[PDB]
Amino acid sequence: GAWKNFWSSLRKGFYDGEAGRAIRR
Repeated sequence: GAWKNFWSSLRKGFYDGEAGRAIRR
């Protein structure tokens, strides 16, 4: 729980880093 919360943040962060350039390509 409390440990998973941290992982949830990183995910949302990276989501706007790599996908920002290409989502499928």
